[PDB]
Amino acid sequence: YAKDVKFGADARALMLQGVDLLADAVAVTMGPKGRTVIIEQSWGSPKVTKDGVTVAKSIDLKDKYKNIGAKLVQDVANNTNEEAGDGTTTATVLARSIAKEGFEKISKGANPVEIRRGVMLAVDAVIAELKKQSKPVTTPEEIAQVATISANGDKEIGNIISDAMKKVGRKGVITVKDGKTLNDELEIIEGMKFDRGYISPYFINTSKGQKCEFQDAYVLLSEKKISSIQSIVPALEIANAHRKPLVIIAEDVDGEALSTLVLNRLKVGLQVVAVKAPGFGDNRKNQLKDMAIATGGAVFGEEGLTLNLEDVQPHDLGKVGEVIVTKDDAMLLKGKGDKAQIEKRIQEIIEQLDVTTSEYEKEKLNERLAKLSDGVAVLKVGGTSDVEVNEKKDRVTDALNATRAAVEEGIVLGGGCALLRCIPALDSLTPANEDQKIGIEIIKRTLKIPAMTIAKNAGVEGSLIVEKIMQSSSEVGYDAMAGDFVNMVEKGIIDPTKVVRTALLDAAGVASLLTTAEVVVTEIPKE
Amino acid sequence: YAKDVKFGADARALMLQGVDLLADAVAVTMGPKGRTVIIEQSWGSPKVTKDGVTVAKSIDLKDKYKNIGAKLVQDVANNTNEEAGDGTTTATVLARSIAKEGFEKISKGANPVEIRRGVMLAVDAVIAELKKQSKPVTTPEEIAQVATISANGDKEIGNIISDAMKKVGRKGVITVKDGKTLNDELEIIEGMKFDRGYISPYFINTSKGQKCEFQDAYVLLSEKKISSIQSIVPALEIANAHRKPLVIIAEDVDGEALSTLVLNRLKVGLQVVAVKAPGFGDNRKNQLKDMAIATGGAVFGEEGLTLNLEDVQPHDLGKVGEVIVTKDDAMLLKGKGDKAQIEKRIQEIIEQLDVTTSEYEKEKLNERLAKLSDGVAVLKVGGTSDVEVNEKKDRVTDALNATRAAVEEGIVLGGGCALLRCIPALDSLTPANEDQKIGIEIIKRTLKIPAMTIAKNAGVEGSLIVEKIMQSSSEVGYDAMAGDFVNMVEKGIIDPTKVVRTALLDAAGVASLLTTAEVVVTEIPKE
Amino acid sequence: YAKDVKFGADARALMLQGVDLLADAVAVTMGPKGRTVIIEQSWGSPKVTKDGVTVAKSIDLKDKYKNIGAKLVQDVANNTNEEAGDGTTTATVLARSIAKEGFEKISKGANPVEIRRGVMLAVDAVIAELKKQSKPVTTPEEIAQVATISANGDKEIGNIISDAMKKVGRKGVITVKDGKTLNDELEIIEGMKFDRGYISPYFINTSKGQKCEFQDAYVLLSEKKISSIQSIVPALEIANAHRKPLVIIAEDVDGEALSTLVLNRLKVGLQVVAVKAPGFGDNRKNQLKDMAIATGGAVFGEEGLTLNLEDVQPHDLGKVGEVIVTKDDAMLLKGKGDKAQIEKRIQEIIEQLDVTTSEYEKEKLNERLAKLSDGVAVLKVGGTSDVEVNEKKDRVTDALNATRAAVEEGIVLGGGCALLRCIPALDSLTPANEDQKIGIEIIKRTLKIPAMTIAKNAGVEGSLIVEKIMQSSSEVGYDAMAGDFVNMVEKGIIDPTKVVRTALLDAAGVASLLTTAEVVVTEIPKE
Ligand SMILES: Nc1ncnc2c1ncn2[C@@H]1O[C@H](COP(=O)(O)OP(=O)(O)OP(=O)(O)O)[C@@H](O)[C@H]1O
Ligand SMILES: Nc1ncnc2c1ncn2[C@@H]1O[C@H](COP(=O)(O)OP(=O)(O)OP(=O)(O)O)[C@@H](O)[C@H]1O
Ligand SMILES: Nc1ncnc2c1ncn2[C@@H]1O[C@H](COP(=O)(O)OP(=O)(O)OP(=O)(O)O)[C@@H](O)[C@H]1O
Ligand SMILES: [K+]
Ligand SMILES: [K+]
Ligand SMILES: [K+]
Repeated sequence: YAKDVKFGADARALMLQGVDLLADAVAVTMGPKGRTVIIEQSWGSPKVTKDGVTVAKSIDLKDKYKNIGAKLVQDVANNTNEEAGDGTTTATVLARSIAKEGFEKISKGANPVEIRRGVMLAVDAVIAELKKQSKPVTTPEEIAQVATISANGDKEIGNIISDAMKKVGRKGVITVKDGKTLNDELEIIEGMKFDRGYISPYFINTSKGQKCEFQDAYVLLSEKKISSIQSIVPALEIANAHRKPLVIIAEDVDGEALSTLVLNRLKVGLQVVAVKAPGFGDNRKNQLKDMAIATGGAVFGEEGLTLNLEDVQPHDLGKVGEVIVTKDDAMLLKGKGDKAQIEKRIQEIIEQLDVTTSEYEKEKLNERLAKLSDGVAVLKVGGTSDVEVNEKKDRVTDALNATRAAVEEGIVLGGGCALLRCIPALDSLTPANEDQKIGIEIIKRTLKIPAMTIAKNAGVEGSLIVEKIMQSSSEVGYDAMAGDFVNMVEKGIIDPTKVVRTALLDAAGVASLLTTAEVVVTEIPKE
Repeated sequence: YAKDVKFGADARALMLQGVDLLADAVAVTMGPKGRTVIIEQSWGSPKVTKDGVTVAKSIDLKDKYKNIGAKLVQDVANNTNEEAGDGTTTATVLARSIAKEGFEKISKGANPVEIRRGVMLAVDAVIAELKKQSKPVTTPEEIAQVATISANGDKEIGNIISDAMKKVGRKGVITVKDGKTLNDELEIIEGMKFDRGYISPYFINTSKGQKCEFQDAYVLLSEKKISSIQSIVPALEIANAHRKPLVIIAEDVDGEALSTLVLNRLKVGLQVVAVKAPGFGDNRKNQLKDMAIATGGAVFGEEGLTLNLEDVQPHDLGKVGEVIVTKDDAMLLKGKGDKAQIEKRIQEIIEQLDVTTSEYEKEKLNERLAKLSDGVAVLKVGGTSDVEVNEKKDRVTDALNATRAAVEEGIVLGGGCALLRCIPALDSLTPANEDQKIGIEIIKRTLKIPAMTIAKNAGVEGSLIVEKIMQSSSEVGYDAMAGDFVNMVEKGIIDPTKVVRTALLDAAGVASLLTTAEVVVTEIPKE
Repeated sequence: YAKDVKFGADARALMLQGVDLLADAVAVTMGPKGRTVIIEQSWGSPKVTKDGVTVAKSIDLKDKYKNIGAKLVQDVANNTNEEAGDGTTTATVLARSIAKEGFEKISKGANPVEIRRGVMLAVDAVIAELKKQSKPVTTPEEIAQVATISANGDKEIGNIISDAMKKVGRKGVITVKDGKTLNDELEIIEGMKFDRGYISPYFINTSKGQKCEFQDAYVLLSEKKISSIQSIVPALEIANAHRKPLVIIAEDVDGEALSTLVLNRLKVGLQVVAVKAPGFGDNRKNQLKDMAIATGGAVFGEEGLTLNLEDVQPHDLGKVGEVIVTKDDAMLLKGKGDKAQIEKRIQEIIEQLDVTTSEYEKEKLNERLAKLSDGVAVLKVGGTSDVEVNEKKDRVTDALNATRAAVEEGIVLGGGCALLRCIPALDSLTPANEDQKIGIEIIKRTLKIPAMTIAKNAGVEGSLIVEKIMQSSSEVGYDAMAGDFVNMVEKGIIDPTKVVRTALLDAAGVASLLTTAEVVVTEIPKE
């Protein structure tokens, strides 16, 4: 395939136009007075978003040379999402500023490799200073403030997130789902949800709602399918002797066992129910064992130390204070497993979690941890239309990510005030020569851009706001929503350290290396 | 397919334009002040590179007649990579210089075949003089200097490479892998890594990390799959009699043996573990025998002298002081094989290595040598993005190649100073007639180009630098990074002989033969 | 398909332009100062060649009417290659000269059929005179001179070819193969090479190189596969009784026989080896019988006079003084077959060679002859690149062809001096009428062209050189490389008769018949 090659200033010029166009497109969404973007979809209704990384990833340009810069800065935003999930617009504005200035600063005498090296040194100093500036999290009021900021100032969302974190712990499982109502709702899930329904309608004993409700039931856990009359009779005999209900959790129930169970239940009122085993593969076995410890029962049919169904004993069955079964799910509430083994299981699970990490295994392990310890919370997001629901869940997910991050790390000043306060640290650096001298001064001049961009999106002159803020004491900042100068901490306009430091480091490294180009090669367009 | 034919001066002119364009494109990356090139990729993010051969192989032009010269000089660079892996830009600059001058020198009276013959004679003299100039390697400081030069002046990379060579020997196995961290790290691998995990989770005995840790274990090596209770019982009986742990390395474990092993381990605490055999085909057998000598054990089931599992004896099992097994790998640390047989095995392996050579077999043999003698080192290259990681591993691989080459051969002056010092040798040649007289003078005028190119990339006039250097004493040279005249040896700016001599010989031979063209034929472009 | 038809002078004109263009393209490569041609390849690197027939076959033109002449004269060159493999440029220059003059000589009154008849008579006289001029070959110095001429003056190639002919005889087998080194090498193959490796690594007895080396071994030749223990035991018993090594050459070895052999070798040190039979089909049988006579053994399992393995006798096994077996090949050096049967076999083979001829059967028969009598020589051609290696093997193959031809026939003056000296013979012819008078004068004027072309390629005026040569005594000629007049025989610039006579006859007949055209029909180009 034939290709075209361009050299030097023209290539840099097209590079910078492409970067500027993409970054201008993304920048409109930033801050409390930013606006949303709609992206056309070829198969239905277009999404409406205020998400920088979404905008960046959604834009590709026909012009080949602009396309390099476009794809690189969309990747920068994508990396920001990959790591923090937020801060992406800040990363983008930093990237455009540094790339632009570098392109208009490069000269015959400059040496980009030392320039970038000095950039790396200065940014490392910046993150060091930020880490020294960080403060721990202590109050639910602070978490709620962070959540409100991340949710674009939605106090109801912030309150719901704070309540959820209180209920499920700061490391609990929170999931977002579409609502069918005008208002958002917080639903708390306790115990064990495993999405298996009743096997036979005959087992229903509660008319209102067609529910199976039993008290003080025996628990039978079978890893393998239950088939034989000889395998089933001893357990039912034990249950009838003790006059207690029985719940049978098994891989499957075969025709003969199912017919016997339903027929006996119909003709005697025998309190029995059967349900499918949850999870597939080794996951099924994991849940079965976890339930065994939780209820104080045993798992029958294990490959190691195989325990036979023919000789089931009364002490091998778990005990649960309440069981609720419906068409979609089944519930055991008050297991009777011993606390010491429960603690052993939780400890081993967290150790397994700490050894090897992947998205699937971490998700399953976290789900198990919550199920075994505290439960999970699901926030259902309501709305009149799919586009509106999507637009709000975007902000809700951003808020959740931000709150989790502010749980892992400390806080810094929001609104760019932390970055503005970081300028004195760069004045202590001593460059060995001109290339890093240029790098440090560039960083000292670029780190300020977010505040100007925020003020511009607010319709005020960022230069005047930043000058008054930097001339003010460290505890004073500018609230862009009110349009005033205030002490930021009492208003609660604060940001997590990790997001900003990651965005700065990634954007600076990537774009600063980009600024070393002299020649660009692209394929000639085909017919 | 219809084709077009052109004759003489026009064909040569287009040839030289194509060569010049490609070589100009490649030359920007050369030397300490060279810059990087980005190459568009049709399936994702574009690579950023400073690699001459990569640039050359990545460029193809639409114009048919330029394309001949383009492909020939990319091949020249490719040959340089095929042999040295470095020096490719130097080879390219030599090729362009000689090709250009030849094209603008050819005349009715010239006879290219004697011209090229004289070129070959003179270059042979040049390599002879270089080989006389070469000096052996003696110090880790010199190796570190070479590594730093090849890594584009990265002292951290040079230090890490020097430490790696110290740990694994000058002929050890070093591999490059992607990092997940901001900084590079050096990891040392001792013993035998074979990438097989534990067969059964039941065998785990260490809670923290889910590891199998055993001391003074017996080693069972089975080439074939282990199936029968009769085949397994004697070994477990021996192990229990001697009250020592057992590790079973076998092709596979069947259902009955696996169930018996896991059940016994669970019910008694019997110290047993089983793992898959590593390697496939005859490679598996090779590792099994090598482990047999290493541990002092025997291999059961061999086709020759078949040894039965039914009559296993205590002395047929290897002994190892420590074994560590985890999900991904297993480790035996302190084998008890006899040193004389270990030495016999290493000797036979190196003899096999010396008989027949191919990339796969050499790789496997080197891996075995390191595993049996000293181990292997892996350098993990960190970074914030795939493009950055790729760009740095390129330089790291170049550096590794350069250090290996400087281990095989001697050193010469870097920066082109060796080639500049080679001019007096050509003044001793006596040509028989005009065609070789022209060839020798051409070589004497072209060998100087690298220094001018280095100075030009440094932004200084190569003619003045080269003149002052050649007017200076032999031990004085110009450091392009500082921009000064210095004694090169103390600064450590030195180059391996092989790379330069190979690049010179290949470039001269190929392009000098190319300079014999009069007519070029290409196919007419299709619609 | 619609077609276009043209008549007379226009058709002849386009015919001659096409012939002239193609011939001009080819002519640049001729003689000691000719240059090379590069031909574009659509799948990789273009070949570089100095070969007239290659150039001619590689050229096709879009213009339909030129294409007839182009294809006809490429065919002429191809015929020259088909017969001689050299002389192709001379044939082409003769063809263009005669075709051109004929086209510009044809007139209303000329009768081309008698013109061509006279051409045929005169050329027949020319070959008669050449055959009278021919002289036998007597000295290795003369063969070396011929080889040097054909190799474009390469004395190293000429020396290597002369040494090869000395080692393997003037009718031995010589093959060309790619080298992996900078220099060419001559390798001599004696005995029997059949490209089969050892069946089992267990049979290896020499550590250095992993070779099977045995002395005074028995030879077992089995046409069919060896399977049964009953079939194998008697031979091994005989070998152990006589305490001599055994080599088993068989179609294949089955699992049981292979296991027994390897196990016995391992446990006793029994000197046995097994190898695959070489050749497929009846070729396998031919080699097996030939080895039977060579070693004095017998072939077991033949369809006629089937000899059983169960009753093998000590005298049925061949004897060989030394056997070397490695991974790729096996060698028996000093067979003990009776000379009278060896001579009978060689005689029958050469008689079979003389009865029926095809390329495959002749190749196999010649290979067998060399293997049974003297062995074969392989010249390995070195070089830095595939294109260079190809360019040199082309000349080497040309040289081999030329030396073989000069072994079959005599010699004449090179440089066209023989053809120049042939002019007096045509002055004795008496034409019956004008058409053959024209034919004879045309031939007398065209036969001189090669010398002018040689001088033109040398950059001197061929007319003056030819005039001085023809004015000189018969033993004096012009060396174009030095540019002087010399006695050709002492310098050794001489040519084989067959190549020149064949080229002249084919070119004259074909083009002279071509010169009888009046109308040309071609298809109208499609869309
Ligand atoms: N009312 C406010 N007053 C002052 N600063 C504010 C106010 N509201 C938000 N900010 C600041 O806006 C910045 C975040 O804006 P935004 O979320 O649009 O940028 P981003 O995180 O880069 O974009 P994205 O969410 O797509 O990654 C924070 O620094 C925050 O402190
Ligand atoms: N600071 C320096 N002063 C003087 N010479 C230097 C300096 N740094 C590097 N050089 C010289 O640059 C030359 C190598 O440059 P470079 O690696 O770009 O060329 P190349 O090896 O042909 O390219 P490639 O790595 O793609 O094969 C060496 O001769 C080296 O001595
Ligand atoms: N140094 C020389 N002096 C005089 N004549 C020479 C000299 N070298 C070669 N020749 C003559 O050149 C002629 C052969 O040239 P060349 O091989 O190029 O023609 P060709 O055989 O028709 O081409 P091809 O090899 O493609 O078939 C011979 O007649 C040879 O005697
Ligand atoms: K935003
Ligand atoms: K380079
Ligand atoms: K020729």
